[PDB]
Amino acid sequence: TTALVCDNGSGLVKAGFAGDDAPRAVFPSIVGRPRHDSYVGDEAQSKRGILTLKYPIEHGIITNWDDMEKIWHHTFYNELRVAPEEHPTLLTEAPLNPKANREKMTQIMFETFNVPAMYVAIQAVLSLYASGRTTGIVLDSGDGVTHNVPIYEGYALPHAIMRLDLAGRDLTDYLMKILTERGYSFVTTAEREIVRDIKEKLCYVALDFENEMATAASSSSLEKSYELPDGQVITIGNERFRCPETLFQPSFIGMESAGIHETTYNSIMKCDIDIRKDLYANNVMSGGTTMYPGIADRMQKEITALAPSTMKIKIIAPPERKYSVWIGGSILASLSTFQQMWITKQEYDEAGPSIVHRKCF
Amino acid sequence: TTALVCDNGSGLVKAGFAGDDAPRAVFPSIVGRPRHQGVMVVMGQGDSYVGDEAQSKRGILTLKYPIEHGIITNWDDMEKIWHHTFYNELRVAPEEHPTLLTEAPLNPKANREKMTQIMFETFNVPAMYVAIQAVLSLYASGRTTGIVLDSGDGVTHNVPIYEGYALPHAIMRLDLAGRDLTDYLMKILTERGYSFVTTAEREIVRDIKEKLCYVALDFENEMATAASSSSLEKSYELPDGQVITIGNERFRCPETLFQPSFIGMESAGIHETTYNSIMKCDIDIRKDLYANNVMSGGTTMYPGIADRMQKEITALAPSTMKIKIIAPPERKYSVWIGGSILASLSTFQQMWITKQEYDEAGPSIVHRKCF
Ligand SMILES: Nc1ncnc2c1ncn2[C@@H]1O[C@H](COP(=O)(O)OP(=O)(O)OP(=O)(O)O)[C@@H](O)[C@H]1O
Ligand SMILES: Nc1ncnc2c1ncn2[C@@H]1O[C@H](COP(=O)(O)OP(=O)(O)OP(=O)(O)O)[C@@H](O)[C@H]1O
Ligand SMILES: C/C1=C/C(=O)O[C@@H]2C[C@@H](CC[C@H](C)/C=C\C=C\CC1)O[C@@](O)([C@@H]1CSC(=O)N1)C2
Ligand SMILES: C/C1=C/C(=O)O[C@@H]2C[C@@H](CC[C@H](C)/C=C\C=C\CC1)O[C@@](O)([C@@H]1CSC(=O)N1)C2
Ligand SMILES: [Ca+2]
Ligand SMILES: [Ca+2]
Ligand SMILES: [Ca+2]
Ligand SMILES: [Ca+2]
Ligand SMILES: [Cl-]
Ligand SMILES: [Cl-]
Ligand SMILES: [Cl-]
Repeated sequence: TTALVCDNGSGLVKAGFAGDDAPRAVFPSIVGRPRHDSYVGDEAQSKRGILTLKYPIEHGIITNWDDMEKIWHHTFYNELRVAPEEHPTLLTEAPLNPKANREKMTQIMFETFNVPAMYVAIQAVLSLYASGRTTGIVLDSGDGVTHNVPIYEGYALPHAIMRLDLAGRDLTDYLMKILTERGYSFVTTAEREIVRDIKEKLCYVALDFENEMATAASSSSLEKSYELPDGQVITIGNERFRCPETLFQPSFIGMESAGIHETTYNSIMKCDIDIRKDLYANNVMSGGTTMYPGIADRMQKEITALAPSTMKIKIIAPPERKYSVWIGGSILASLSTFQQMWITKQEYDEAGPSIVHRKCF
Repeated sequence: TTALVCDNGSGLVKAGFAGDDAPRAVFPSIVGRPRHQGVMVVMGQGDSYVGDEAQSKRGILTLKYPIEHGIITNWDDMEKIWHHTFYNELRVAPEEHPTLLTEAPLNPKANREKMTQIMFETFNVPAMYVAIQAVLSLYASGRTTGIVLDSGDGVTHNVPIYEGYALPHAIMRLDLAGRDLTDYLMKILTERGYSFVTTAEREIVRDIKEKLCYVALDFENEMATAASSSSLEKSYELPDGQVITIGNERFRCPETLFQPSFIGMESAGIHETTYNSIMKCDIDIRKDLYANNVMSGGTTMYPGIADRMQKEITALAPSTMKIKIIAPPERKYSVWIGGSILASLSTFQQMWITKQEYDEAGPSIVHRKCF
């Protein structure tokens, strides 16, 4: 009688029962095995010394099915302590998940997990119903990828979704490399995890990258100190923003592509002139990486400089945009009319994978 | 490239091209099969006739309707109809156009499947979609929430739709429609000393029905005026050349939509069922339902029937509530129009159930629509 909501992402797996204000279980989307029968989640973490951690979900898409099965096995039985052949499951996916991909996912749930019924929703679309809209422009910047999904009354326009392969994780590797030069150690997978913390605690986006990269020399009351688990301390400079900035200047990491602000545009324009007014009016921030302070107003500015002088622009960055996707998953699956949207195990048996394709949401 | 919108009804088939304000083709849903001939010899099988082709030689051929009360009971004859609809009426190649098919509220899934299976197998349509008549009659009136009244020739469904979705449990199906009303006006005419009984005579009473008949507000306030004055009718010149006049009978006929007692039935009246529906719904929305009532169907074409409802229900529902009766002038084809609109829209491209899909999934796929 109680459905499940499992938002598996390149970095974190967000699980929980529908109708709950937040994901109950939240663990790393990793899977370890003897460095040469297989550990997973927060457990695998504590055995890094003798393991070889692999993220199954790569850039939002599933690339290692054998390990995903284990993540889901662990997600049901260990993390949630529940019976899969007893609960309707809602799984999220990434914009443009290749048909084949999704077809597989559906099969595994039935064939190998016996889900009574299930459904697959688009991460992006969900964050939107979580913000409270059916039409808009979503920005999903997490660990794996960063997408911009434009949605007209519930339907995301595939012809205009932009995929920026830089995100949260990538930002850490950069935060690292800019701390080796300002004199400091850091370089192993284990250490990588501490950068991720500084990156999550200090770093912030700035309005004027230059009127802030100048204050660097002058004052100094713009930075702070970080007490690492080693007891040793560190002082951080311009890095506090020369890091998230990348999101806007994918040059510091080489990359190539346009900044998140630009693509957010380069997408809106790939849409039909009619909806545009609403798409600029409803810009939704979603995903962990969209947490750096100032990223809100920064975007705000940076794009109104692309947009027509005659057009309202509203950036929406909800406080819980960290678990945004999950929430909408929860909400949606608790909705009355969704009931008839699930895909029964029976319907599966007769029709097969494919059926999981036409949805509506 | 251009979608086909075919509305299959108990008595008439409305088929046309998307984007048109009216169905190009409208023929009767029947098939003629030269009397008896249920033995060997006289070989050749005599073949069958469909549509207008039929009638015009009916004398020596028995007619059967494939759609009974809105549901398809004879696939064989139906196929034929569809064939005729594409090649002989619309004059097109079913393999080149996507088709939108209408169904009756609560159409048996088995059917929908058979229906979808036949369209893809015996016709090779590039893609199709099945819509619920009522819903379309609603989309065409310009709403996504309200209660629709579909009184056609073989059925009078009463469907409550909210935001584009029909509410199953809250649907009333009244096995009483136009065809019935005809048989009746035909009975009370031999009560005023007359004839008419051959299937060919039925067709004229139907003409007499659609021409004079009307629905008076208060029944026993007009019936009186019947015995009093006489300025309540007129006369009609049939082929016979002769002439007939019908007092009382003009309204005493459609009054069955309200007083099913008149022919037995024993089912509450259309005005009643309409209530019993709004009731079975969720109290939170009954408000939005009473203001969005929609008349749709050939039988909803009587003059005055509009206001007879305005009255007949206000009397049954909470005084504290504005009621609205929306009876568009086209309700005669409304079902189609809605579908025509539908088929001709961007957001719909997704909705079509392409063959490629049917090819890998089968009938079972024509169930996930959400409109
Ligand atoms: N408060 C914060 N400030 C900045 N970055 C944060 C914060 N909290 C989490 N993050 C970052 O956002 C990234 C994570 O997001 P999310 O939880 O959005 O990823 P997923 O959903 O796990 O992955 P994907 O987005 O690739 O599908 C993390 O890798 C982390 O570096
Ligand atoms: N102007 C009119 N006045 C009265 N009755 C009419 C009028 N026009 C049509 N009808 C009656 O309504 C019936 C037709 O409706 P419709 O076109 O509603 O039927 P269908 O769609 O053919 O059948 P069904 O809806 O029962 O499945 C006709 O067969 C006729 O008896
Ligand atoms: C609180 C937390 C959050 C999180 O998002 O973890 C994800 C998952 C994690 C898996 C690998 C590590 C060793 C194992 C366990 C980590 C546990 C908890 C870490 O790899 C990330 O760290 C990467 C690396 S660098 C970055 O930017 N993302 C993001
Ligand atoms: C103008 C017209 C309208 C119509 O709706 O016809 C439909 C179809 C028709 C088919 C049978 C007849 C003999 C053959 C051809 C008729 C052609 C046109 C008839 O049988 C109905 O008449 C019956 C009889 S009485 C009634 O209520 N339905 C409804
Ligand atoms: Ca995510
Ligand atoms: Ca947890
Ligand atoms: Ca779409
Ligand atoms: Ca009809
Ligand atoms: Cl990596
Ligand atoms: Cl708001
Ligand atoms: Cl009959």
